[PDB]
Amino acid sequence: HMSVHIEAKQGEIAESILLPGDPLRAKYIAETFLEDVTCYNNVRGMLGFTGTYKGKRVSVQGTGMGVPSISIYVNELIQSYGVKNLIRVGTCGAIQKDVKVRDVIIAMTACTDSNMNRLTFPGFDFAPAANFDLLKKAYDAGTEKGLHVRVGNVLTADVFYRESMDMVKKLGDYGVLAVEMETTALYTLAAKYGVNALSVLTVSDHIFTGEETTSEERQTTFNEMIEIALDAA
Amino acid sequence: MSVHIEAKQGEIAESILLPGDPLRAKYIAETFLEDVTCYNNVRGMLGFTGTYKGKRVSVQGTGMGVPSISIYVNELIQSYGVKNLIRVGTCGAIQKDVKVRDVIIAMTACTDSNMNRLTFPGFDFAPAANFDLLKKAYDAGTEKGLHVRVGNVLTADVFYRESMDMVKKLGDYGVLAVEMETTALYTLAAKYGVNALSVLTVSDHIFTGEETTSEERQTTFNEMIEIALDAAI
Amino acid sequence: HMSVHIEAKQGEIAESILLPGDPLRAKYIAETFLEDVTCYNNVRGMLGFTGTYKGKRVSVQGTGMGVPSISIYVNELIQSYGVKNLIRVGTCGAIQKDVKVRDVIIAMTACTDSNMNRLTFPGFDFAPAANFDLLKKAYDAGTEKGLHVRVGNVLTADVFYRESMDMVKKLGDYGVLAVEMETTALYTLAAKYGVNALSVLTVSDHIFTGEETTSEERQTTFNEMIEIALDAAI
Amino acid sequence: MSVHIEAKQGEIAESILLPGDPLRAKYIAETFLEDVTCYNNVRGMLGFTGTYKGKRVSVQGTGMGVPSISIYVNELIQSYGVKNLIRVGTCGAIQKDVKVRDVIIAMTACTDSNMNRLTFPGFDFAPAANFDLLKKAYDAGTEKGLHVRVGNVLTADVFYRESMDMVKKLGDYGVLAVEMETTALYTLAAKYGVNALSVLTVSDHIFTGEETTSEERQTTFNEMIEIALDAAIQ
Amino acid sequence: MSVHIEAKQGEIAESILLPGDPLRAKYIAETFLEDVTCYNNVRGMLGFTGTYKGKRVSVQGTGMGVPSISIYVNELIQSYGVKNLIRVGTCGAIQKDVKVRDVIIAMTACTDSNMNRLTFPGFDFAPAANFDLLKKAYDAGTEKGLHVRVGNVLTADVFYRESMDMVKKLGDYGVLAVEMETTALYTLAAKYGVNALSVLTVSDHIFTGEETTSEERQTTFNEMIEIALDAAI
Amino acid sequence: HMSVHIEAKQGEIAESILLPGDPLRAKYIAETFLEDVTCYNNVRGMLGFTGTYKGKRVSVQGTGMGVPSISIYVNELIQSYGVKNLIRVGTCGAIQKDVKVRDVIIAMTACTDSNMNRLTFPGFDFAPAANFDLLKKAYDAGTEKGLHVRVGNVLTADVFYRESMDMVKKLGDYGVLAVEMETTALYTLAAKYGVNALSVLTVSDHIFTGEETTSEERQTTFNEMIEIALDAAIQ
Ligand SMILES: [Cl-]
Ligand SMILES: [Cl-]
Ligand SMILES: [Cl-]
Ligand SMILES: [Cl-]
Ligand SMILES: [Cl-]
Ligand SMILES: [Cl-]
Repeated sequence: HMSVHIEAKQGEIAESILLPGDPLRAKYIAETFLEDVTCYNNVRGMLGFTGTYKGKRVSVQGTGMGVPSISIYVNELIQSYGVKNLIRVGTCGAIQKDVKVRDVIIAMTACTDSNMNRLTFPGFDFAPAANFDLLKKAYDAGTEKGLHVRVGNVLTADVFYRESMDMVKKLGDYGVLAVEMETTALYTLAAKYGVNALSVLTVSDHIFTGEETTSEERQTTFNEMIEIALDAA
Repeated sequence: MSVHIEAKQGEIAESILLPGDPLRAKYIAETFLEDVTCYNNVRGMLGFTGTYKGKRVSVQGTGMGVPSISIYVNELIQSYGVKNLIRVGTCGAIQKDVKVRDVIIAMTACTDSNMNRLTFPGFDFAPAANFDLLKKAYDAGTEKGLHVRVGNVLTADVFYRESMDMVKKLGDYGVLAVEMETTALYTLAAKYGVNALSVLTVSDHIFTGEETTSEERQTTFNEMIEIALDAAI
Repeated sequence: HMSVHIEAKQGEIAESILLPGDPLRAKYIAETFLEDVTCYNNVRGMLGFTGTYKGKRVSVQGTGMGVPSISIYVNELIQSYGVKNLIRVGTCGAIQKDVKVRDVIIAMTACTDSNMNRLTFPGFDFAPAANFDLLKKAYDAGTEKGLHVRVGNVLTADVFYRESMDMVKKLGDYGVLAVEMETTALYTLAAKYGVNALSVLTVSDHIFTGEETTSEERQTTFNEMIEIALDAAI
Repeated sequence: MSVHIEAKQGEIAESILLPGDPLRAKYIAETFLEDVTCYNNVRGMLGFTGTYKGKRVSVQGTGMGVPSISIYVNELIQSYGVKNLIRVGTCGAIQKDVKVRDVIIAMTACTDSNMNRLTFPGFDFAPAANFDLLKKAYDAGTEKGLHVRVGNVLTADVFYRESMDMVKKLGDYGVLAVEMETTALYTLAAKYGVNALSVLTVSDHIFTGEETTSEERQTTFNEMIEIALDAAIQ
Repeated sequence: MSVHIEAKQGEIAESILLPGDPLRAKYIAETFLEDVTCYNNVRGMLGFTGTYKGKRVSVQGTGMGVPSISIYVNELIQSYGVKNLIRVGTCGAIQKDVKVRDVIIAMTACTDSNMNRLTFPGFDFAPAANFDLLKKAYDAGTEKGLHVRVGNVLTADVFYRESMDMVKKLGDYGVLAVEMETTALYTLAAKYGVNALSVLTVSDHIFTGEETTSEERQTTFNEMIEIALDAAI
Repeated sequence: HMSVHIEAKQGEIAESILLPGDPLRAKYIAETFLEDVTCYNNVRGMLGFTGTYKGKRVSVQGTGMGVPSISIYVNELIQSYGVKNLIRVGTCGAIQKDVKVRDVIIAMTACTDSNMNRLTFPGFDFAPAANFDLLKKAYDAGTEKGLHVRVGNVLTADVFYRESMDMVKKLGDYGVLAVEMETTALYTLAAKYGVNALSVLTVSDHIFTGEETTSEERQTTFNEMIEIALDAAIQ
């Protein structure tokens, strides 16, 4: 048995997994951080690797952009591959006026403009929570490394190119720290299946102040975040 | 003074415990607090200020449901300079592994209330606990040996619900317990830039039918007040 | 048998009851209007009393503030105590341009920003109606007394402190008379259980003109509202 | 001249009956009115003006459903100065004990329609009948031995509905009958500060299957027409 | 006999045109048909059957709005065995390049009606024209020289709209024109497995204010009915 | 100027473009049907190529899965690279009782699960339409090649693994043909920017009967589908 979008053999994927978004970031992580690495998937070029880190097996799996894409992969990892701990390491755009580029956000929960949870719970606002043990580990370890760590809510957006920004500014005004595109799907599915999830994101740019950052510029932060995510897993 | 509180300026402390029942606000003030004053008896919604471990702290009845607690939180924050707000009380467990006497620290809340859908049309607002407060309570509770569960809760907008299917499904998706206030607190605290948390003792399990008398859970309850006082001070 | 939020013995609560939000107003009503009074409930300080008015037993019960709070008490009064006629008394903020302080509003229906009926009838607007017999009795007693009584819709608001007043202004522009926080709960649950409800409200202030009244300034209008609610109820 | 009515200014009276079917408007004009002119034949949606006890009064056919009656009502009020509007119609009973030939005077309307959700996003809008017209009709209806009931109705967009589950549940919450116009009528009258009422005979029972013939309903219809005409002219 | 149509079985043709106005149905039958019979006078909602190019065909007034047309379409399908239903009439243009006298052939419709949300809670239902009918009508129209535009329309529930900002926004998103019926026709035809289409003449432009009298656009209207008739048979 | 997710120079991408979800499928199309081919992108490994087909420049670009992924690429293609005709080629699951595997669905419109359009038009059901000239072209070309072409509505889903299938079942009862995950985004944005879109889809499986198909079993049908989409895009 393999899932429809992942060609991995049963057992090839570790119980712990990083979800760095771009498949080429998964490759970067595997080559740079992991020993004895296997590439267990190339379907749709969505690279997935298993290797060893401090004597433990651990996986890194590219997902695409957005709730529907990540929901497909997460569903498959949990359901078909028995994956227990899932840490998204990614970027976000700040939407709160004093959040700064290079800040690292640990998502306690996620707001959304997605209908995904509306269908599951008609008439309810479902607010999916992070796994607290993962979150507290990440917080502690990020603080030890001198990362500009914030713990709070984010917005999981369906639309990267949004014509009206009024309501995301408003979410800004109620303390929502940043916007990204996957976290609600990851946290909601982890909760559904009784497994552990966390999103750890770096602010790559500010949506209102215009402040922006280069990927070279985010490299030192990103590398500390991958090590944090790995240790936590 | 505000429309629902007759306190003068300076009669209410910066940090405050927010039970629903005003007779529990009295119990807590008389039990835990020294040099207590009663600054409010409008609507019988008793509120007190005293000292805990030498430090000034208040306790205010909120009444039941989102709309009632919202009035008091708005007025405490806007008129009285309150900065730290901790809801304390009980809840009904709905997740399969949650037990009577467990203490729930809400990371977020789900709701069937329309208060946030009106504010952010088309969005699911996931209101978030203050993390600093939350880590303080968690750490205080764990040091004590309480079975502290950090996760989401359902803020119900109805107590006598016609069907339990949706609350059962929410519990299937990991939602720990049900209560009727925390999304209001978390949302307003976020809106005003102040710090909020909800710490709740499980009095019964809604699906297993495990129940507990308030006498039966008194020392757990006392320890919840303890950790909540520690976190606020 | 006692409900969860009411410690009354079976038979201690009359079939007709007034439902003020404030349990200290419940107490004032009982001591001011009623003979041979008993306080049947102290749980949560949510005072409830039974007394006699014009030779009839009638009750008075604090409900707290908002839909979720009144819905608990109303459910328990009907289900556990066989209460049959339920009259919400209290104040309201005028939003229609011709409504005045001291006017008494009798709610034919209520609009709301509460989710309560949206779970129950998804895709529908449910318009909860007052019991017409009660409504008529109170209107007739009000007009005989000389009160400026107005029959129309009200807003049952879920939020006292509203960031924007644009929508409540628009509702007032569409003839919605006043804003308060309870009556849709009462009307819907009364309808659900086949019992009779009415809200009769004194205007305390006008939200858009700024006209305000103190509780002392309107005590006489309020006391007369209570009399007509008691007359309608018994 | 409005877009759907060809009447010249002054040819339509202040007060108007809305019998639905244009052939009922013609029936009402010919049987009850004197000195009648037909002011409109556009879309065959016949409108007449005549005198009743010395006072001018109109009778205007409207179409089926919220969107059609909204057209006619808007143009009636805005273009022609109509201040009093009375729907004289029929309905289907959805409540277990409501009977055919019962006459329902609607205090409010529930709805299927989206019309009010666009206007008041996030709100349930509950439109109120004019109370003075309503009590007038109730009193006159009861004096004529009509089987009068005062309550809420369901304004439906869909005459032929897949699932009756929810309209059964509305009956269980005391909703009496289903029709297709009054939420529009009551909402627009409120918006423009004018007076409206719906008075409806049960022609069928949606669940028991009981039905009536136009002839079986006639003596009742004729009493309702007289009641509506008097209220119109007073 | 259905409840709103008094016709005998066999008196209504399998192919039918559906103007809103019954007097426009009268005009169509008198202007275009031989051997015409008026088969319905209930509510004065006139319906006719006559012969066009050797073929029996009907014309039936539907009145105005989703709820009216739905009554008529249900009955024609379920009681009278009708197979092809083509709505004819006028529309108000809202897209910037659409002109008066253009003919709109609706591929789909948007709507502010709740009819379909109620049936498919959580979903936007997009009703489809029957492609066969649509292609026939398009070829007939382009053969004739008419400026036929194929795309979407707004099936509006209100004629007198408080604000035009949303219909303006729909025009900006390419929605061609506004009318009040096609969602009902397309959804019901599709539900019962029959064939439907709307072909409409632009009477005016909502935003440019270009307008046309019924007399001024008569020739275009007449050619529109010709192509509808040809498509139907 | 490059867009944020595409590393192409201005003018490297043709005005007509095919949009498979899978980048390795874009590669297959380019290598198999195109001459003089250049790979202009692999940021995120979301491969894009430009080549020539019947003497005309045409491009092929992976979009990824779901409304939010395809919306990103389509926005950037139109706004950053001036693309004008856009055809999604893909597979779908049949949800209507008479639709069969290997049918090719040409989507007139899309129903949806997504809140994308409800946000933009509160209180409205927005129904986005294919470009009709593209649609008519594809239909004629596909029927000539003997494809099992159907013209109708589809469902654009946010969820691949749905817990309950009852609404999609009901949607099928109302004539919706199949389920996929992208076309409401493609049609909506295309119409917003005044450009031309179509989705042409091969049924790979049937949601309710369970009939399934191998990618080998789909290949002759998919190959023809690619050609009619190229034909329709360049004409
Ligand atoms: Cl204990
Ligand atoms: Cl509601
Ligand atoms: Cl007074
Ligand atoms: Cl009509
Ligand atoms: Cl993807
Ligand atoms: Cl073949």
